[PDB]
Amino acid sequence: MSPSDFLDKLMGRTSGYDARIRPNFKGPPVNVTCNIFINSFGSIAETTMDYRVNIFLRQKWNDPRLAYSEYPDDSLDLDPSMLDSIWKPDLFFANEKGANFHEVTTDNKLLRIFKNGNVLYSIRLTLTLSCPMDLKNFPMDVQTCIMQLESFGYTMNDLIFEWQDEAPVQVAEGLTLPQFLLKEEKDLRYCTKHYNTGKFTCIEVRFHLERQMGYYLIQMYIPSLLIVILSWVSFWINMDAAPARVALGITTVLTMTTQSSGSRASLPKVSYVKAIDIWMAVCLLFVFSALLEYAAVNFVSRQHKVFIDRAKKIDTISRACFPLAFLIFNIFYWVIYKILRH
Amino acid sequence: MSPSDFLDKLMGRTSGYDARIRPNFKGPPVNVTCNIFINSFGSIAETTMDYRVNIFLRQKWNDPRLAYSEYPDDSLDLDPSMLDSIWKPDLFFANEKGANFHEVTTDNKLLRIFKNGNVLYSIRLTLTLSCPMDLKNFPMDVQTCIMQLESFGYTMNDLIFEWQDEAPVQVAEGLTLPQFLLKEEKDLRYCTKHYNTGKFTCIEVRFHLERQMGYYLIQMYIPSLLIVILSWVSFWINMDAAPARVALGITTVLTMTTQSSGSRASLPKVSYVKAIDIWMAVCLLFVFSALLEYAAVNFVSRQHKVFIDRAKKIDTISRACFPLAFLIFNIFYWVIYKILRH
Amino acid sequence: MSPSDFLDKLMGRTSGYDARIRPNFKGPPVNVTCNIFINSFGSIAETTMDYRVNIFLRQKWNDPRLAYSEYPDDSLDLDPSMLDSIWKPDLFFANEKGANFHEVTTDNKLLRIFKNGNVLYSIRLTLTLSCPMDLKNFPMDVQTCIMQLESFGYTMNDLIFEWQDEAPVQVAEGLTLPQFLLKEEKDLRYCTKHYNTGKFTCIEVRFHLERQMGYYLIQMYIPSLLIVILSWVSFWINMDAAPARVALGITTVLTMTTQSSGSRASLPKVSYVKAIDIWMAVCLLFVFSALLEYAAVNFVSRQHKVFIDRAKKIDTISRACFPLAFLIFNIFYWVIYKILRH
Amino acid sequence: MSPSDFLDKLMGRTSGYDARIRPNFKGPPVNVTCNIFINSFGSIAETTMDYRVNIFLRQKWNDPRLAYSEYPDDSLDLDPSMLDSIWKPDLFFANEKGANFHEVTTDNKLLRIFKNGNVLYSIRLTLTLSCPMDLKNFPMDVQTCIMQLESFGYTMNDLIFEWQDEAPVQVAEGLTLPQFLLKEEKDLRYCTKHYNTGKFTCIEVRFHLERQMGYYLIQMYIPSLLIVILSWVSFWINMDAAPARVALGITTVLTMTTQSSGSRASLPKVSYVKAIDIWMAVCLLFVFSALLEYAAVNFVSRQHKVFIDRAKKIDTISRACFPLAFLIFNIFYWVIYKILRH
Amino acid sequence: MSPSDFLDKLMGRTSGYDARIRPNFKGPPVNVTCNIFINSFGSIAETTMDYRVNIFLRQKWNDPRLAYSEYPDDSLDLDPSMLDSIWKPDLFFANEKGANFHEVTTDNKLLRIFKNGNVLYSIRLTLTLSCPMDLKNFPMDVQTCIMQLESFGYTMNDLIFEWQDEAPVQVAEGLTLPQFLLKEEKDLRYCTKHYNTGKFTCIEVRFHLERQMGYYLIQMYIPSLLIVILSWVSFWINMDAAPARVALGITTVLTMTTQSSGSRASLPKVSYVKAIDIWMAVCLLFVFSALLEYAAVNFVSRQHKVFIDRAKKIDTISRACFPLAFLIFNIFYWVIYKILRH
Ligand SMILES: *[C@@H]1O[C@H](CO)[C@@H](O[C@@H]2O[C@H](CO)[C@@H](O)[C@H](O)[C@H]2NC(C)=O)[C@H](O)[C@H]1NC(C)=O
Ligand SMILES: *[C@@H]1O[C@H](CO)[C@@H](O[C@@H]2O[C@H](CO)[C@@H](O)[C@H](O)[C@H]2NC(C)=O)[C@H](O)[C@H]1NC(C)=O
Ligand SMILES: *[C@@H]1O[C@H](CO)[C@@H](O[C@@H]2O[C@H](CO)[C@@H](O)[C@H](O)[C@H]2NC(C)=O)[C@H](O)[C@H]1NC(C)=O
Ligand SMILES: *[C@@H]1O[C@H](CO)[C@@H](O[C@@H]2O[C@H](CO)[C@@H](O)[C@H](O)[C@H]2NC(C)=O)[C@H](O)[C@H]1NC(C)=O
Ligand SMILES: *[C@@H]1O[C@H](CO)[C@@H](O[C@@H]2O[C@H](CO)[C@@H](O)[C@H](O)[C@H]2NC(C)=O)[C@H](O)[C@H]1NC(C)=O
Repeated sequence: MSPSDFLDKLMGRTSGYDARIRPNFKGPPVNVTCNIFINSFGSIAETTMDYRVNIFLRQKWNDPRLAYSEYPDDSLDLDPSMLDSIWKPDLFFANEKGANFHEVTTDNKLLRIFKNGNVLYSIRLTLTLSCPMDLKNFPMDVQTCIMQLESFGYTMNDLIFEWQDEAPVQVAEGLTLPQFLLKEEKDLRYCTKHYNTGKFTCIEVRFHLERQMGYYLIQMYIPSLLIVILSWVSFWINMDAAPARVALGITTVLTMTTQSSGSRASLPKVSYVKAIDIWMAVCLLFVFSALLEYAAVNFVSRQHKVFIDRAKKIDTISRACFPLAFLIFNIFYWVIYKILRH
Repeated sequence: MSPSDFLDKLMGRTSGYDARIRPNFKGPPVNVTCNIFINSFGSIAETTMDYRVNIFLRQKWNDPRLAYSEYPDDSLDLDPSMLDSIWKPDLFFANEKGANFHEVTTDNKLLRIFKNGNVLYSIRLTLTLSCPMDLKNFPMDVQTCIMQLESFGYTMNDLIFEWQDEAPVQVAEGLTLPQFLLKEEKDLRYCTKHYNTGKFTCIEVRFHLERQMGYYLIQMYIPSLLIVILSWVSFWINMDAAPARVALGITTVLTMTTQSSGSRASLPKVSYVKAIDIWMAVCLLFVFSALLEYAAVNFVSRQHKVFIDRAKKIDTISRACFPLAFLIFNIFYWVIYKILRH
Repeated sequence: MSPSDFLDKLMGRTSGYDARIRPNFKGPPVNVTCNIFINSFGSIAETTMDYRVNIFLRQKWNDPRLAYSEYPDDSLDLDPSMLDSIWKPDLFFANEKGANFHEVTTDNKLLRIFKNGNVLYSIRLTLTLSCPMDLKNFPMDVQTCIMQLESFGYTMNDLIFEWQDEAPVQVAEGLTLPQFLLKEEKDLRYCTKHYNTGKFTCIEVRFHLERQMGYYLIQMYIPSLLIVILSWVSFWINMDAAPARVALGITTVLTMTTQSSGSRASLPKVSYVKAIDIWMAVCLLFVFSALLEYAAVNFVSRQHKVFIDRAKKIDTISRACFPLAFLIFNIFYWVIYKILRH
Repeated sequence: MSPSDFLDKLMGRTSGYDARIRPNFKGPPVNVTCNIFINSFGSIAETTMDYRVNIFLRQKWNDPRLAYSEYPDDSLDLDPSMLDSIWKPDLFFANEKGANFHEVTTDNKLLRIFKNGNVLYSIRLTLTLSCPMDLKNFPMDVQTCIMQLESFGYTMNDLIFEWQDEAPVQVAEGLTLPQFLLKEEKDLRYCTKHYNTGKFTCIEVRFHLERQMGYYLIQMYIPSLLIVILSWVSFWINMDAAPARVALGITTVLTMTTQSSGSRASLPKVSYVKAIDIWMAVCLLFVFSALLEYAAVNFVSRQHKVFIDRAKKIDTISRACFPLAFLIFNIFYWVIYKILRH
Repeated sequence: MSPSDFLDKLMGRTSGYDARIRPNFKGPPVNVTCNIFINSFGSIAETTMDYRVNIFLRQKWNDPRLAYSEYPDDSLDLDPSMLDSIWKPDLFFANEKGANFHEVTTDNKLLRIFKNGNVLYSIRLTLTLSCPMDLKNFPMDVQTCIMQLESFGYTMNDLIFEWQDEAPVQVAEGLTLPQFLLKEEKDLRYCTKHYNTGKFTCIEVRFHLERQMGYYLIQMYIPSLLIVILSWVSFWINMDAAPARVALGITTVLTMTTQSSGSRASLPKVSYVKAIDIWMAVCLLFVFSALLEYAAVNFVSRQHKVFIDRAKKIDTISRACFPLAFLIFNIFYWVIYKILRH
């Protein structure tokens, strides 16, 4: 029979289908099974506390008013232009700050109706999602980015969100992030929002992202190491060259302070100490201790023979003491920041 | 009976309900009780003088034309698609610069009608709200962010906004800010706008936000302290090393000026002195006084035995005078900036 | 009688009211009296040559087709949803770069109809308005920001804009700007645009904004003063310390050039000299003259007893000559930049 | 007669006017004469290779189906709300990246119909237009910004764009640019786009903009001149002050490299040499040659009486050789960059 | 016959044409041949991992329901306003982050219907397309930017995308990029997306872009070369000038670290080594080795005649050893980074 007649004889003014009424209006709640395909992932900015994701959101639910038997097709596709005429769940994202559809040539939507009344509804979304980040252990950190799918208008007695049993979250093949490694396992949990209006259904998925240390080794750790070794260079210069030793120590301290200021250039104004802050503070303490050691040597050496050999002994002990103490600090630091993360 | 028939028999062309007419057209003003749930809070930029909030705004008002008795449900939910056909208050925000709804899969709207005609209307909004900030006491400050809910078109004789008696402002559990601590108590007050057009209803809520000092201690106060101690290092270097002492004092002064310039990098161009400005100015005065002290020593020492011991005495007094005077300044500063804030 | 029937019996298909026809189609031009309430003012960026304002624009005009006598209300309010069905003037802003309405919960619009046919139409607008800025006298400047209200489609023989006799421009109470002081008096004038299409009505209001000098004193003038005094420190250091004097002069000159470059960091690329440019150039000339004075002293002192006392005399005269000449420059500068602005 | 009846009796369902059909469907092509009024000009960013313009675009074309004789008005205005019902040319801009209309209180549109069927259609547009810039001769350059008006859907046999004979491009009085001077003469030419779909009409106007050199003299040329003179200061300092001469040369070279890096801070990553790049490279070569000259003097002077006078002779020749060679370079540079631009 | 009657007699309610049904509903899949004309190309940002393109997308497909024989025109154009009434493929871009149409005066759309039912549909799009970039070999790199055209709602059994046999991708004449050279050959391939919903058609085109090395030679390589030669200057300065040699080495090392930090200022936080990172690291190693060589000379020279000539021999060997080793590194570097790219 004519495919144009089936579209408005299954549903519409002739059949009496109402898009403002639930599939089971007075009875059990409608169960919507959701799954997501992550087309792209990235744009994780720590300053704005959010990340941008592109997903295909798939909702499956049973509508007994859309069941058909006379058509010989088991499952049939639709056009998106009639999606304003069917009932759809009022899903929304609790943590999103800005989102939009895609209309790039047509509406990026998919509708399938099965013979028993099963409805599959796939849509393409671009979400900017707020992520509360614990910026302690900041270079060696694992962040947890959440996604909450919630019903804005329907109480738990009317509508219930569930995750699909097989393949709840699937990721595009070859999807890589420039700054993180997205773990294979994704954690599903049942969030549930209680307000003064009622009890609303909610499903939460959280992703675990590990930051890579290559950029922070190249940018922050290795130049700070070179600044500390540059401070160690001062212990091999002779005693009586006051402008050389003082200028070296001053420039070392000022560059260390500039690097400590610039290490938090792309970070929010958090008020707890981080791993990179502790590293910068200890390196600044080391270069300041080197300059104070030279000040002690120069004060001792002008106290006039015993002063000369004592001030030479200070440099001799310092030459083997500063790299040894910094090596002990490096060993302890890298051990305790490679053990607490598990 | 049929749920499709009740929707257009309670209201519409058959009943005669008009969405352009108040619930009590010629009589007492309609009383709208409002409450808000803060889903997210943040993006407080001092430069653009605003902050971004995401809220659920709930309006409750009595519409006697929407009262029903024949339906056996005490309170019944709706679909958002019919919200263009009912009368809603013309609420707007007096201090917002930009705002939008959320349409992320459907309209993020909620409508409930009770048996007596009570209407509950919940909506999701993202507001960018201008906040006049008193940037005096700038690191140790408590800011007050206001939110005004006003009727644009209806005079006080037609429409009146009120706050809900229980739970006017409720905040999402676990909502934290990276730079502030939002106080538990929120202050409600009755703003009322008088124009040449008439007297319009208004309700104001103000939030108190305390800035945390951890970031400003790490970024501005501790490096300035290290620069001042670096200037104090000069008093232990010998007299005749003119390039060492002069280069140390010059680099100290230039770094202090650079830090004073950079402390206002993320601030609007206000024209009053702040706490961080006074701290930077006093630290700059201290390092300039250290360099002027060395200039005095070098001028005294070249005046040729009494000059040598007098110029050594200047350094000897300075070694115990500069940290003592800076300690007195620090004690007085931290006391007077921890007492005026209450 | 029924309020629903009056809305479509005063105007619409039954009455014959046409929204595409002027109130006096073949006769005198319609006179629209406009007034504005400035809700917020700010975001004045010199780089993008514009400023952002939020206004309530009120238009009053007489429509004899909307006159009523049978209704006992003298002046009656409307709903904004019918504003597409009445005739409204085609006002637009000639200098705006981007503007939008506000739809934050409903349309932020107001319509009132009086008994004689007077129509009051209030709307909420956010305007980004281009301001041609004369950046001469740049810190001590008074800027004039204009706002032109023009008819795009109606010639002067059809439509005429006028300012309201009482209260043309009123400003929100407590509205303050972080960088300017908006004067109480606002200047109204009759702009009139002549094109090849015709003569279009126009009304112009201009605002006078005075820049405050506190931020520019803290940021640019006082640090430059400290750099100049830092250059004066060189005249009290002894002659034979060549690295100290040369390093002080070099660092002073380089910091002065860096500050002169950074003083125009938030300004458009104008090609005339400003007050801050002249101040920076004279301070750079002073520090360069100090370094050239030391070069003269060092060249004179190595010419070998008369050379030694002549080179000491150069420093002795310089010690009282550089601050005196800079004081004369400061007195002349501040006088001539506090007299021409009136 | 009634003005409401003429609007739908001249055109519409009663007359049979179709807005999807050309004025001469099977015959000669419709000739559209276009002209533009530039309300504002600016926002020329070299990095994003575009500029923002605000124009009034006026199209005139003859529609014989809109001719009237019974109405006694020679030329009559319309309302913009009926512009969806008449036929309009499908003009578009070939080089625009983003554009929008203006709806600031109403649609910023104008329609006039003459007695013979002439249609004048004026609209307000804000265009972001891509400009291919030849950044050779970068401070002393004349840029050519083009604007192409093209028909997207109609072939040359259907629709032809032409420029108006009198006043094709007119500019607002008092329109000035902060960084350029727009020439009075504007060049019109007949672009014509050939694709695999067909031959489409096109009209091109190009504007000539001259960059002003005041900002680049203040920012880049004069500070580089001061750095070169600062390098020349080294030749008057004595021979044996190695830290003074070396520190002066090092700081001069580093500041010159920093200025050369910062001169391209607001420019795209072009891969040809510019005038400012050649100036920066020659100034860097001069300061590097000064430091290499001091290295030669210090190497010659330690070769031990003839060495001392030879190394003094090198400084003596250098004192008159470096400013003379730089003056020859400046004369040649400014001549060849003030002659090739014509 | 009348052109208005043919438009709604070929298709519409009279003919029975349905826009929600495929041209061959139960039969072979519809074959859509696509081609693109690149109007503009650019805005390639490595940080946001995307590039902006402006294209004309042309789709050709056979619709037997749109075939006509009575009209004497072989191929006839349409108006875009009826494109909502015909069936169009649901093309979308799999890698786009944001896209929009152009409505700059009308809809930038083109429709042509042939006699046999062939439909040509041309549209103008502005796409922001994500490009996974391999930032190894970063200055001497060839990037591959992909474009995937996919059907969102139609399975491979319903709709198939194909590339046009002649001219699949054509580029505007004179289109140049400021930072790349787009190769003449474009690679077409058959992507095909498999999801849990079904098998969707896909066509991929990839572009090869070569980065030009002129900007990176001017900005990063030549100044680093000058810093390395500036470090080589130290070997010609005398032994006993400790502040000169130490200050030169310190300033050289600090400028090298600043340049190494600034070379990744406009790059994403990748965690692998690049060519510019290796160049910066080797140059930093060279300047650090020069300073360590001076430290070795100064330590050897103060060990007291044999020490003096040994420390002079270290400088003598270093003077010919540092440029020779850097020349060997430069030769090896430029060879291995001009051979692996093929
Ligand atoms: C949605 O899912 C819930 C939970 O699986 C269903 O509720 C159950 O329904 C069965 C069938 O009658 C009952 O035997 C159980 O007692 C119900 N459990 C609860 C906790 O209510 C519900 O029926 C489903 N709704 C639909 C429309 O299928
Ligand atoms: C809205 O609230 C106001 C204030 O509570 C109500 O006004 C009062 O109404 C009662 C009931 O008749 C009167 O006895 C009082 O004198 C009124 N007070 C004032 C100040 O007007 C008003 O009736 C309420 N409106 C509705 C529709 O309930
Ligand atoms: C709009 O204002 C103008 C100017 O005030 C009015 O024009 C005058 O109208 C009076 C009344 O007939 C005449 O006596 C004057 O000669 C007119 N002056 C001019 C310069 O035209 C005009 O009538 C007003 N329009 C309306 C509709 O009130
Ligand atoms: C649009 O302009 C073209 C060119 O001026 C017109 O084409 C000419 O029309 C005249 C009038 O019949 C002929 O004598 C010429 O031979 C035509 N020249 C060409 C090159 O075609 C055209 O008629 C105009 N169209 C309209 C509707 O006025
Ligand atoms: C779309 O293209 C496919 C592949 O070219 C066509 O499929 C072929 O159709 C011919 C014609 O009957 C058959 O002989 C082949 O066996 C088909 N091959 C396959 C792999 O299916 C298809 O017919 C085309 N569709 C339309 C509407 O023209």
